[PDB]
Amino acid sequence: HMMEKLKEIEKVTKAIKEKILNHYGYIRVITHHDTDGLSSGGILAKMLMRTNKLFHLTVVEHLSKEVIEKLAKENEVNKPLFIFAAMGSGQIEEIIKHNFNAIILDHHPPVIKDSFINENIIQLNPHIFGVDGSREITASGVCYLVAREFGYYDLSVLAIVGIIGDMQYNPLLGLNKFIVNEAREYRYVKIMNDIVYNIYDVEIYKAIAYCTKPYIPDLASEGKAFKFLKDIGIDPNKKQLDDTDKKKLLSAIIFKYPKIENLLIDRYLIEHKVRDAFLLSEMLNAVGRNGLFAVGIGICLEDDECIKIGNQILWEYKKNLINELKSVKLKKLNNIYYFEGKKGMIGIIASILVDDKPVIGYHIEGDIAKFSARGNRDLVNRGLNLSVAMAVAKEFGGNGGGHDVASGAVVSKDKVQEFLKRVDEIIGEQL
Amino acid sequence: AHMMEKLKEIEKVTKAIKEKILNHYGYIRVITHHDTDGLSSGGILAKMLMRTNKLFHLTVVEHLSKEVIEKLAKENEVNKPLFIFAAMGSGQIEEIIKHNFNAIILDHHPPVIKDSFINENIIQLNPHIFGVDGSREITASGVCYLVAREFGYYDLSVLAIVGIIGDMQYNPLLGLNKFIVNEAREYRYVKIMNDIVYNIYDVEIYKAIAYCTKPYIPDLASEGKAFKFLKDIGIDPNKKQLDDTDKKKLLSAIIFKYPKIENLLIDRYLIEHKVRDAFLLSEMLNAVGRNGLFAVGIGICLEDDECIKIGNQILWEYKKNLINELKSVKLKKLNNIYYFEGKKGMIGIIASILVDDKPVIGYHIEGDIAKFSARGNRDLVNRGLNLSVAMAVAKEFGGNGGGHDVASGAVVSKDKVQEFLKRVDEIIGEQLR
Ligand SMILES: Nc1ncnc2c1ncn2-c1cc(O)c(COP(=O)(O)Oc2cc(-n3cnc4c(N)ncnc43)oc2CO)o1
Repeated sequence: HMMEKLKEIEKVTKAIKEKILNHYGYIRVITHHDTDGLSSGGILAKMLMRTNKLFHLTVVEHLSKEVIEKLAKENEVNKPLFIFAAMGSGQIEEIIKHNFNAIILDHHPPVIKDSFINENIIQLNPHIFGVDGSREITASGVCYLVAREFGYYDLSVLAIVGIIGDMQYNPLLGLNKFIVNEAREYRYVKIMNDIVYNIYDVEIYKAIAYCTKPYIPDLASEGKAFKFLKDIGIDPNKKQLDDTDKKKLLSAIIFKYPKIENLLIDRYLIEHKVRDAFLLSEMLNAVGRNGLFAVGIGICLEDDECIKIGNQILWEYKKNLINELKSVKLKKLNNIYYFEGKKGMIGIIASILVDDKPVIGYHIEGDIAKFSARGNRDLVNRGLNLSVAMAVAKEFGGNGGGHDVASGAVVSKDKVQEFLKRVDEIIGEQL
Repeated sequence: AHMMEKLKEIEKVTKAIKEKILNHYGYIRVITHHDTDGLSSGGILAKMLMRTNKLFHLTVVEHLSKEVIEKLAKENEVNKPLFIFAAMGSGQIEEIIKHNFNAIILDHHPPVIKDSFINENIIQLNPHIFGVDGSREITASGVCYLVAREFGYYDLSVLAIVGIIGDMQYNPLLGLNKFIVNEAREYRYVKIMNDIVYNIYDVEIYKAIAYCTKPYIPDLASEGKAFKFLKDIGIDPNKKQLDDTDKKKLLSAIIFKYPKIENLLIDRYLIEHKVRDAFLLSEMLNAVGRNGLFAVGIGICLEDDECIKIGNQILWEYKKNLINELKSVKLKKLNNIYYFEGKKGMIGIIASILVDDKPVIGYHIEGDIAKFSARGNRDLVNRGLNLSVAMAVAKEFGGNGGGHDVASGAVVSKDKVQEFLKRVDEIIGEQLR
């Protein structure tokens, strides 16, 4: 039962609370640029301000050796307390080595399965308590568990954004279910079953044209969606589908595309200026993929100009993604598919294209190839573990890891094919 | 026309600052003061930087000492950040040059070096360089806002207004301050309304009166006295806003207790912020900053609900405590002045509040020397009061003193208190006759 696990986690969250309250030097917050990472940053920014802590937040694309070494040089002068969100558990040995005063809030599989690592380091990792970081909690939800020690229940809305951004909303399980229920109880969220296209608050033909959940290639243009809606007697220019319009749209799509799934979703209407948590999730993703880290934090903190930028960037991103999806050249090996793509689109396209087999996208940035591998729950249940599969990057001079269902890696740009074959081989066995 | 031509000269520097920020991709260090204007400045810069996609590290310092600067310079070796100094830097510019900071100084204090462009790495935006009086016509929050408006962030004008109130430049409203307020009104971020001061607090009026220190009316400075006073004149003491009939009845009666009833009327500024009253937001930022709650104050500027809740709590504790301190003062009278011994922290705050008809001089004895804070008001100054001259006479007694006509300080040996004050009292007597 999760309530028992939560009593055990509360021992770590109470200790983190005290470590934060009793620290009076610099505080450094390190997060990732994904929806969940940016949401974590927002939760922590609010929590720290409310507890009278000034802080310096840095967003990194990946917690590499090199980044850890650069951060470590800040320990010489005046040693900050470091708070790592969505990272640090895999890199724990480098963090012990540099002797950071650190709090690690991470849902990726842990290397050292201890909560209290030395005198200097606390690790809150749900896997340590048998909670699945791929299905039952996100980094934002770990951050929220700390925040709720101060009674900051309002920050639950950012955890919900993280649950959505990390694809842990269907089914809603574990601590994620607890968080949502706590938000509902404190009236920070209302839940409402609805069609996906209603979240966008734009003309429906555009909602349809640019939707990637589900992605319907035949309808993935303004002209084709407009015509589609015209043909079944929906006004394509309206911004919300009513009961009747929904009935007609669902029956028409399911007829023509009987495999399609998830047209109806449980919308989360949150206490935030961006009221639809699904839209906020997409917004944060888009800004994060555009390198607009501080804007993403501003959106979490409900700044009007940051939200205006977020809307603008969101729609540019979604249009660019449809274009990318149309031109991507998917290649088959034995157990996987892969593709070269643009930085910022690799992971999302891989998630969109997964059907029967893992998909791995990559992009070249200098002399190195960066990979995003995606599976699904079905594949993991049959034994997929991309964390282990992508780890084989070490044999080719690089490194990789992440979750069973989603992992990354880097290798030398000229070892692409070698790596992918070695991963293809590993994944074959796993399954 | 004249104001627009002034802004054209300032735009040369604000445009360069804008380019310097946009083009910097390393760490950004923001350093500001802990008073209302410093916290409001921090808030402006925080929004401006996030919107332009810059992460930053904000620090609040009470005073930019040589020591603080040398500590900051040790961050400089590992990283080399862009430093943005608010409400400080102009006075310390030699040290900042010495250490070769990459820096932007946004400061309304009198400049040591009267140049906007210092070298290749330092920009100083200081109103005095353009002939604008930083003590009357713009605050640090205003200087930050002049940068912000180069990005079109007119909404941040509301925090500039807060800084104007906080640094006591609201009455009269002059120069760039006046321009900022008119710009905010034109873009509908502020509404202006003449009103009574008690209406800014949105609490029961008897409590607003009880804890008011602008002005302090000792005969009304408790819940019991305020409640009774309002009951007597037929005002519901529990209502939260006085209407026009209420204000006439209040002002009619209160003049017998406090004759200078013009001090009870203000132009209220209702701003586009969760804390809609700018006078209240200014008091809230003051109380949190006095309590060391600097990050909370930044949060209030960012409209965080829990920080605002903390702010309201801290405000009202601070106000109650301040009334208790005022009630404890043992005010002594000479011929032309009042004086008191108080506590190190609050002598100047208390002296300023107590001023009514005559200058008030407070002092505390630290070790062997007595440190004094002398305050007057505009009416006294109009009648010839000049406290810098009066307080300077401390040199005759082995100490030294000076400052402004309306606000000055002095130090003398703790054994020469009576002799110093007798002299001060006599000088003031002559200035006023
Ligand atoms: N050791 C590990 N390596 C990769 N990911 C890991 C990991 N441990 C945990 N995760 C992890 C968490 C998480 O949620 C996922 C799904 O992550 P991802 O799809 O975003 O993957 C990534 C990672 C990178 N990347 C960029 N710079 C890198 C560098 N310098 N070194 C190694 N990877 C680098 O690039 C991509 C695609 O551009 O992986």
